[PDB]
Amino acid sequence: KVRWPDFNQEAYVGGTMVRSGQDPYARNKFNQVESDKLRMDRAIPDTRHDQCQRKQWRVDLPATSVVITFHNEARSALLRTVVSVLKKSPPHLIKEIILVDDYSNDPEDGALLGKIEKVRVLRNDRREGLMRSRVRGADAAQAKVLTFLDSHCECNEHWLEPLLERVAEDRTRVVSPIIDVINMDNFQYVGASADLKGGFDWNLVFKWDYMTPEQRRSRQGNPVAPIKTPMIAGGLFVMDKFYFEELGKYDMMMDVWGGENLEISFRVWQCGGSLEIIPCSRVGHVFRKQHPYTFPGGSGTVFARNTRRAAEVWMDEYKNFYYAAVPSARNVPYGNIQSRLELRKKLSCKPFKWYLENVYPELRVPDHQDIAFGALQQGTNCLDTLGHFADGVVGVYECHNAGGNQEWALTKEKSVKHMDLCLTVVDRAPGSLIKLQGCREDDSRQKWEQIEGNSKLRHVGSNLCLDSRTAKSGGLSVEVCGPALSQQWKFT
Amino acid sequence: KVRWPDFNQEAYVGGTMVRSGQDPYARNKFNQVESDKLRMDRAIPDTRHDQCQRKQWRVDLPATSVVITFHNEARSALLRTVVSVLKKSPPHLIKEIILVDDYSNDPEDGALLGKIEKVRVLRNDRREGLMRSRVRGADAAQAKVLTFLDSHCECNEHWLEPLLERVAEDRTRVVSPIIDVINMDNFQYVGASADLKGGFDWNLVFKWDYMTPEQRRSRQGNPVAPIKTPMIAGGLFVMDKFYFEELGKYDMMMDVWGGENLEISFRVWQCGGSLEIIPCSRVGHVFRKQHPYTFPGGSGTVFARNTRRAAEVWMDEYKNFYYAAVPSARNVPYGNIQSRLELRKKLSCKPFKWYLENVYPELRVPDHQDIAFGALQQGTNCLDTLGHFADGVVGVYECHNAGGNQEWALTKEKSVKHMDLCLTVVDRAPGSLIKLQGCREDDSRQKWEQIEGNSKLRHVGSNLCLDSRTAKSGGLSVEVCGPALSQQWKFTLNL
Ligand SMILES: O=c1ccn([C@@H]2O[C@H](COP(=O)(O)OP(=O)(O)O)[C@@H](O)[C@H]2O)c(=O)[nH]1
Ligand SMILES: O=c1ccn([C@@H]2O[C@H](COP(=O)(O)OP(=O)(O)O)[C@@H](O)[C@H]2O)c(=O)[nH]1
Ligand SMILES: [Mn+2]
Ligand SMILES: [Mn+2]
Repeated sequence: KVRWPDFNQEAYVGGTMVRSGQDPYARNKFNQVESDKLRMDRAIPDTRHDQCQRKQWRVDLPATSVVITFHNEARSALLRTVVSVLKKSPPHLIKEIILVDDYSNDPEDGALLGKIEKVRVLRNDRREGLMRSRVRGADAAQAKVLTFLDSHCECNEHWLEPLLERVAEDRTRVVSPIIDVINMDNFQYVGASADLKGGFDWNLVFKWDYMTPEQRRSRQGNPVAPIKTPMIAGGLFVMDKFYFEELGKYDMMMDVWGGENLEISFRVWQCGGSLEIIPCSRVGHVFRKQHPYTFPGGSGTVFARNTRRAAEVWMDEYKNFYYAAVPSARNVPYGNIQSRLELRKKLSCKPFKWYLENVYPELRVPDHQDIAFGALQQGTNCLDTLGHFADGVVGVYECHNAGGNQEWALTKEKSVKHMDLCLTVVDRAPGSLIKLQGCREDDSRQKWEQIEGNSKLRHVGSNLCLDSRTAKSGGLSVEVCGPALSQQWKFT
Repeated sequence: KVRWPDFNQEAYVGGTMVRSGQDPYARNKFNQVESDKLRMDRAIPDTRHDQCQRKQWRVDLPATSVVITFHNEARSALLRTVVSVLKKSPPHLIKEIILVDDYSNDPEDGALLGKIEKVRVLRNDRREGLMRSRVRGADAAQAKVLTFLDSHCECNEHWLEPLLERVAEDRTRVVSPIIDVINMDNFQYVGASADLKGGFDWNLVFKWDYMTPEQRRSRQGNPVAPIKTPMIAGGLFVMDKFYFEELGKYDMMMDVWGGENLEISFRVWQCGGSLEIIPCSRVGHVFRKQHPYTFPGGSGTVFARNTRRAAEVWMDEYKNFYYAAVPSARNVPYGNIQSRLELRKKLSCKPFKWYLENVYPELRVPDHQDIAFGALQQGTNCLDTLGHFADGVVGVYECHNAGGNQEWALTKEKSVKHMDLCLTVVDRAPGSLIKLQGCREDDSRQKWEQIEGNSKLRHVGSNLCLDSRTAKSGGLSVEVCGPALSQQWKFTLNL
C-alpha cells in the first residue's frame, strides 16, 4: 500500500489520454484534456467564509467511510477525488475510502487505485447504477458514519470536520457541503454562493433557490450556521450509517441515475430527520449538462420511472401535480413499490402535506381548479404588469422565466389574474386598452377563455381577443378576433 | 342647516361648469366634465372582501371629526366627498366635518357647503398649504378622533367603523383605508389591490410594494386583518386627536404639498406608534399625474425642501442614501429644524436604524462603505443575473425597478456583487464572457472601477470594460474600452 503522494499519476492517467486530434468531451461530457493536465493534488482556492478559516475544528469526532461509486470515470478526475479526500481530511477520521466500480469498461481504473492507502475497491460484475452501487458501498462500510461523494469532486480545506460535528451531535441530521463548481470546460474551481437552499418545481427536477431576504437577515448574526434545506443535491452528503440503514438505505429498484435525491430527501424529512447545508464545508464538483454513460431504455424513461417511484410512495395526492407538469410520466411503468410503502408505515412518517407546510412552504401550490398557469407567452415576449397596480395598463417584456410581474393564472372563475388583480375589459370598443382591477367573481368584464387550441385569449361573450399591437404605445388592448400574430398567447 | 339630500347639487355645481369648447382637464388635472355628470351620492361598487361584508365591531365607538382641506377643488368632487362621508357613516360617529378652505379663488366653494348638516368651514386668509391647513382643522376639532380626507374622495360601505375600532382599542395606531382608484379620465370607481403595503425607494418617493409570499401565507387564516405598513399614502387616515397633538401634529414649516407623509410615518413608528392599512375600510381617491395648483418656488423645490426636513430630522446617517439618489437635493435650503429635533428628544424616539430593521426590513440598505448601489442601467436595460448562480453568465433585461436579479452593489472591495456572487473576469482576451463567482476580497479578477464620470465600468489594472454587445448571444463580456453604447453603465445610487 502506497501513501498518496508516492502514487504515480503519470503512469495511471497516461495511456487513457485524449489521443491527438480526438474529441476531448466525448468520453466524459467534460473536457478530459483539461482534467488530465491537472496534478492529482492541485491547489484550489479557499472558498470558505472568513469565519470558517479562523475556527479551530474538533477532531474528536467519529471516523467516516467514504463511498465513491463510478462508471467510466476519467482516471484523472477519480484519482483527484481520492487524493483530495486523503490530503484534506484528518487521517484518523478517514476509516477507509470504498470505491464501488460500477462495471467500468476497464477494471484497472479502480484496481490500480487499490494500492493507495485506505482505498478498498469493490467491482460490480454487471451494471447496477448509482443507487445499488451506493448501498453496496454502505453495506461494506466499517465506520459509524457514511460520506458519499461523486467520482469527480475536490474537497477543500477542513471540509470534513464541520459535517461530522453535525451528525455526531444528532444522528438524524443528513448534511451536505456547499458544492463549489469545477468548470466542465476549463476545470477552474469556482466558489459557489452560500445563500442557496435546494428545492424543486412540480416537474420534480432539482433546482437551487436563493434564500428569501428575511432568511438572509435572520442569519446576519451567524452567517456560517447550518442551513436547513428541503432537498439535497444528492451526490455529496454525510449520514450516520445506522440511521441510513434504519431509514431504508435507498430504493433498490431505482436504476442508473436520477430521483434518488428526491426520495431520500422526502423520506428523511417526513420520517423525523433533517437535511442541512453546512457552509464551512466546501467541496467542488464537476457539473455537466449531459450524461456520458448508457441508460437501459433511454434517460428520459429511467428518470421518470425513478421519479414516479418517489412520487407514488411519498407525495400522497400531491403526486398529481407532478403528473400535471409531466403528463408523459403517467405511461411509464414503475414496478412494485410494496416494500417502500411498508417502510413508510413501519417508520410512522408524516404526510406530504406536512412536508409542504413545515419544510418547503415557499413551493407554490396551484389552486386545484386553475385552468392554466405560469407565464403568458407571445413569441419571446411575456404578459407583464409593468409594475402597475389597479387601474393600470398591462404590457409585455421579454420572457425572463423568473415569475414576478410575468406570473399569471387562468382561474376556475375564467379570470386572468396576477396576485388579486385581473385583466379587465373596461371598454369593448376595438382598440381600447385593458386594465388591471381587483378581481371579482361576478364581473363579466374579467372573463376570458382560451381558443384555437389554447393559442389565443378571447373575452367571454364577445368577439374580442387580447392583443399586443399597441403594447409599446399605451398597453395591451382588446381587438376584434382575427388572424394576427399580436393575438397569439400561450400559458407555459 | 340642511340635510344633505335637500342640498341643491345642480345650483352648487352649475356656474363653475366647463365652458362650451374649453379644456376639461386644465382647472383640476382630472376630467371635470365627467366629475360634474355624477350625482352627489352616486352609487359605487362595494369593493370590500366578502368577509368584511358580514363583520361586526364594538359599536360604542368614539365619534370623529373629519378634516378635509382644499384649494380650488372642483365643486362636484368636493360635494361628493362631503356627502359620501354623511351618507356612508353612522350619524352618531360623525361629530362634524371641518372643511379648511386653503385660500381658494372663490370663497363660495366652501361657504355654500356650510349650510349642510355637520359641516363647518374655516377659510385661510392666505395660502397655507395642506400641512398647516390640516393642523388648523385638527386644532378646531371637538371629537376624540381625527379623520383626514382629501377633497376628492368617495367613502364606501362601512368605511369608518373598522378604522375607529383600531384606534379605540389602541390610541397609538394611525390607520388608513385601502385606497380605491377613482379614474381621473372617466371617474369610474375601481377596486384596489388589498395585497399592498406602502414604502419607498431611497429617493424618498412613496410607492406601493406587494407583500412578500411569506407575509401573504401568514394571513391565509384572516385575509382582512390589519396590515402594518412602513408608510401611509398620507391623505386618508384616522388618528387619536390627543396622540396627534402629543406626537407633534405636522411640521408647520412644510409648504403646499409633499413629504409630510414621510415625516409622520417615520415619526409615528420611531416614537412608539404604528401605521396600518385596514382592508375592510375602502375609500376611493382621484389619483392624478400632475398638480393643478401653484407652488411658491416650483414643485420640484418644495417637495425637496419638505423631504429634506423629514430626512434631516428622522433618518440619522441614512439621509446620505437619499442624497446619493437625489444629489440635487443637497443644494435646496430647508430652514430651521430645531423644534422638530427637540420634539424627537422629548419623545425618546428610536433611531432610523431601528426603523429599517423592525418596520421596513425589505428596503434594501447599502453597506455603509459601498461605493455605488441599486440597479446598473444601460439605456432602459439593467444588469441581470438571468437567474444564474456561480459559474454562470450574466446579461441584461428591461429594468423593472423591482430588485431581485437586478440588485447590485459596487463594494468597498471594488467588486460588483449580487448576494455573495461577484462579476468575475475569467479571461482577459477581448470578447471573453464574464462569470458570476463567489466573492473573495483577494481575487484581482473581481475588481472594477467607475470611469468617465461614473458612466462606464473598467476592470481594474486593465483596459477592459464591461460590455453588452454579446448579451443575447452568450452574455456580458469584457471588451477593449472604447466609445460604444454597449459599454455605458450607471448605478442608480452613487455615494
Ligand atoms: O450507472 C452509474 C451512473 C453513475 N454513477 C456514478 O454516480 C455518480 C453520480 O453521477 P453523475 O455525476 O453522472 O450525476 P450528477 O452529479 O451529474 O447528477 C458519479 O460518481 C458516477 O460516476 C455510477 O456509479 N453508475
Ligand atoms: O396647497 C394646498 C395643496 C393641496 N391642498 C389639498 O390637500 C389635499 C391633498 O392634495 P393632493 O390631492 O394634490 O395630493 P395627492 O393625493 O395628489 O398627492 C387636497 O384635498 C388638496 O386640494 C391644500 O389644501 N392646499
Ligand atoms: Mn456528478
Ligand atoms: Mn389627493
